[PDB]
Amino acid sequence: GVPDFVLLNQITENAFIENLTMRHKSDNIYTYIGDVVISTNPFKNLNIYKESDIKAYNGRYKYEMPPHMYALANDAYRSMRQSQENQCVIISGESGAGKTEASKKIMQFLTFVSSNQSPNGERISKMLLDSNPLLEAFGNAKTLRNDNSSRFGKYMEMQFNAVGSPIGGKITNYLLEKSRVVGRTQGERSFHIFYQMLKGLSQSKLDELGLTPNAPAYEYLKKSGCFDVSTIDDSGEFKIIVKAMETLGLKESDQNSIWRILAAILHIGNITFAEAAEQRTGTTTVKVSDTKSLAAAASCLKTDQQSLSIALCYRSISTGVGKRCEVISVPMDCNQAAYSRDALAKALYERLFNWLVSKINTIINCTTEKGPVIGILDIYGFEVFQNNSFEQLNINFCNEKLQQLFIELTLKSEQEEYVREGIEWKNIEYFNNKPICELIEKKPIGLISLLDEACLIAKSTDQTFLDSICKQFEKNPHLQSYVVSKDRSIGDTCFRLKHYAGDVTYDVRGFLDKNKDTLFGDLISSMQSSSDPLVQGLFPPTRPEDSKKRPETAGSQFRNAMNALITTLLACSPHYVRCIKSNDNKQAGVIDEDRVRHQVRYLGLLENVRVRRAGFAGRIEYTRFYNRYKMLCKKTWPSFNGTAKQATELILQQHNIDKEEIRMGKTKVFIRNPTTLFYFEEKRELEMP
Repeated sequence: GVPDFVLLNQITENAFIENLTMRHKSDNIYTYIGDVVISTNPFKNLNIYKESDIKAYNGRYKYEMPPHMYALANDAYRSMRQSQENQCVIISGESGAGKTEASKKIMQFLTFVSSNQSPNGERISKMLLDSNPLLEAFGNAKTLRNDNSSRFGKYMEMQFNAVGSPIGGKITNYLLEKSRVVGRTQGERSFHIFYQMLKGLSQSKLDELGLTPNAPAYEYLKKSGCFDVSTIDDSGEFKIIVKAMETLGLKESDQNSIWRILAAILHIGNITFAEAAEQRTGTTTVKVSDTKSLAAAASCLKTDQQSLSIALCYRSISTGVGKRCEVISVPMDCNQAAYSRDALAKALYERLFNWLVSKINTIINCTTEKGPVIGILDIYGFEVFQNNSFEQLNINFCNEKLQQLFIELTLKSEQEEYVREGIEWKNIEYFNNKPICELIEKKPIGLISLLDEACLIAKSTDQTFLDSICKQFEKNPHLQSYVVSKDRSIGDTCFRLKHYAGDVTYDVRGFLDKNKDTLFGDLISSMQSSSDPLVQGLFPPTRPEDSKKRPETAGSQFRNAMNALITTLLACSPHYVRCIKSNDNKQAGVIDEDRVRHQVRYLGLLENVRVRRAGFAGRIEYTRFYNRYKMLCKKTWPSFNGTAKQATELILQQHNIDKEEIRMGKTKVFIRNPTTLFYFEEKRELEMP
């Protein structure tokens, strides 16, 4: 027979893939690895999602029913039930590849288990389940790796009601990709809202916003050079977004309100410059002859057109116990001018979206009870191109922290729990804990510590900055380039950064202005002092979960954002969920060998199969091995003491077997070579006829 996976006729790497393929090819999605979930997203309806199935995975164990509930939860999720404490789940995988449908499993599992009666429960649950595709039409954009690419960090939180159902949850994001608005690769496309909005709204609505049916005319859409996409037809897709607008609770009144922000931005975006070499010598200034663009920019803000340009493009400070008189002038280069221009254009919309989703919950979130919180992680995925750059580093950097997370959990915090119980365990080949990859970019003498430092040294452009890396490193382990590693594939200006997976080379175009992020309190304060129910509203009640002190470069602000992600994950009891994509054609039956094999490769899962386990040939569990050879051993009956370490010893000591002949960890039994299985079968034969 040999069902499932842990009974393969030939326990090898090749057979593992062939089986896993046959599994997914036969509607067997969920798969286990020691005690970790591995699922996929069909992106459509399969006949395995009903009340019967959900009710089935509750009050049982893993070795009783097919893969879905993974006992690790039933144990851990119950381990804290002794302490009535809260949990948190983390999900990783390709961008927009159901991290939307992976959470669905958690929710569908959460309900019923948490619950029922209340007519105002299952009904409002519908609008909540439709909240996923809701937010995937506004903030999401397109990527060459995925179409439904979410463009905002999200750490959801699940609370509960007195009846059982949930009450609500909060949302938190970080950084937000904000270099796509001005720069991107050919073929790709910027945010959806800018294009889907055009091919839809009545021409009458466009003219009111001072718009013309022609992207090239603007700047926001000209910085790229592309306008029409071959695959997308926003003219028809627009009706799908509008159906989501009114259905939830975003009336045209609220819509126009939101558009008044973009209406301004589109009036501010037109502000382009014709390299003004005004200064006889000093530094080329920035002149705006076509003032109606800069005028319309302030018309929406209803601020002094003149003073605005004199108080932003020009920096000013005096000081003396009071708070200065702003007027003195500092015209600067185009790059810094464009930098300041964008710097505001991004953060202005970032705060809004995060405050918008909170107001979306105004007609959803409850405020009756306060209790435990089950968190769900969801962040941008590890994207892969045949040509990387800076914007990739930030995304790839998260994975370096994500791998550190697991090693901190499935290799450190968990191993310490083994010995805390006092059960047989010995440190089996522990591959580098890679804290070097963390120290290489945190404490003094580190990448971002050497990078962000260069971001401020404006006189250190890109070529000089490069030299501050090759010398600082290319000696420390786990980092190569052209010089040391004589490989022509690496340019003299580029370098070779080794992740925990493969190899990646980066360019340098725009590094500084894109990375600096430095946002002083000159572009921020302007809007705050404006007169509009939204302009100041986008800047919500001061200090939301982030106060301390305000005036300081954003270079450190973003550093705090990532630190707020790690510290809160260390001291807790996370849960692991990792998904794999079937194919890039959304086909139900087609398996791309190379692509799938690569995913299993660069994620280092089969290595855990040899580490998390221990590493050898034929493998079997303890839990699953138990309910199979029960009537073949002595003192291994329900009268067991409970102590595994003492139970396993009782299993072998009564049949006279040497200690070192076997190896016992926490889970999974380990007997080297097949012949030894015959040695066991025979040892039992010549002790009692």
